[PDB]
Amino acid sequence: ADKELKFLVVDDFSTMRRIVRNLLKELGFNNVEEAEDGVDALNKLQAGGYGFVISDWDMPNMDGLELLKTIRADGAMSALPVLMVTAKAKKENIIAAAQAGASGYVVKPFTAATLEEKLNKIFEKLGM
Ligand SMILES: [Mn+2]
Repeated sequence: ADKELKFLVVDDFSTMRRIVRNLLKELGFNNVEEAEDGVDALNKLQAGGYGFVISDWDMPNMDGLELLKTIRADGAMSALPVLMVTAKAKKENIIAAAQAGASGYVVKPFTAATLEEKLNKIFEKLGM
């Protein structure tokens, strides 16, 4: 929490976005915006200031893999961390996300304790 980061939480289910935002609040991260799919996420990211993305995978309009690829291709935002979120209903194409440079993976639903452990692993390995 003594880390100043603006998060973007992306999920097409409003209920899950709110859960994740509230978990972040429990961890002391109070600057957290939501987006409902990858297209919406672009509009947020282009406004600037974001430091970490937590993105669902399967979404209407633009999915999380396409979002990840678009971020990684961007000359300013190419290193933005992206934690990919998958659901138990379907195992996603992890090989493609690994190829594209996902920062990590987590299966929803999860608690704040799990999220914290995941975030800290990413902070440590990327050096932020
Ligand atoms: Mn989804």
